[PDB]
Amino acid sequence: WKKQAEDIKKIFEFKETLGTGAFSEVVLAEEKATGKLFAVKCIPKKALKGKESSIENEIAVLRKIKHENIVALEDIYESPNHLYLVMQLVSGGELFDRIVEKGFYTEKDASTLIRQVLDAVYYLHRMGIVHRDLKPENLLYYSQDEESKIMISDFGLGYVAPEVLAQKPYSKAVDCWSIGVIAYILLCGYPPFYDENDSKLFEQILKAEYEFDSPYWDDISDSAKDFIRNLMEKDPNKRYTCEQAARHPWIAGDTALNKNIHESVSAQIRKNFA
Ligand SMILES: CC(C)(C#N)c1cc(Nc2nc(N3CCC[C@H](N)C3)ncc2C(N)=O)cc(C(C)(C)C#N)c1
Repeated sequence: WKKQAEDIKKIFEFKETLGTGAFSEVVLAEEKATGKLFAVKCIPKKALKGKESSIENEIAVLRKIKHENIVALEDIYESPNHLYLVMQLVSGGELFDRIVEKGFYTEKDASTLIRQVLDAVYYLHRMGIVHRDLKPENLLYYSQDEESKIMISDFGLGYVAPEVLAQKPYSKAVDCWSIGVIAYILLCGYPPFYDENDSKLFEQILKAEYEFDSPYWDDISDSAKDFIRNLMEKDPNKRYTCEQAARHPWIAGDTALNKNIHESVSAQIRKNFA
């Protein structure tokens, strides 16, 4: 299943870095043989020492599975000192850019986005993967047009749950908290927790102290607010799972409103982010 290369440069031309992690880099790559573009995750094998077999066994499982809302793992190359995970290039645009660029945006649009993220994350959880880094930056559109699906663009083999901040044991439920935070930002354009003081911010997240403040939340449905409260729940035992959230009427039913909330959401995205 793993392709072997003496030098990955025999296969790919590397262009700009898309993301930099701890001993992982995602780079735009062109396959020299075809001209096709990919996002290639470059990993030094020395960084995997003691878990190489385990990580490869997991990649071997995921290479065979495509989820509509997750970057496909297209190929794996092994060089003498690196692994290269050849991923689908998700080229349709960034999440916040799209919302700002739209002239018209409703709760139904936000619900549609969250439904896709719930589907993707439910699947990762079934496979034993806790994403741990769900945030707008990891969500990209497949295509530039208005019907494009959203995709989780990257995953590991302010948005962090209170139990993680409390250095307590944590589970897949941390992802459900993060999805609630994303839903919050999608309906008002600003984060639910922020303070210039990190200590105050830490305490607000630990206590799950947030509000649906006026005027930004006045024309948002009770159903949306209930949906968010069930995910942004301090107690991971009480917190909705992805499965429970997918059954809530705001996702599965017809309670998401049809009001154009673009003006306020786009103004707040512009004002609250760089
Ligand atoms: C080259 C371009 C214009 C296209 N086509 C483009 C493609 C992507 N694509 C990906 N970006 C990432 N990362 C960046 C986001 C956070 C994540 N942790 C790592 N990882 C995987 C993919 C993928 N699967 O395509 C990203 C950007 C930029 C950098 C502008 C953004 N955002 C630009």
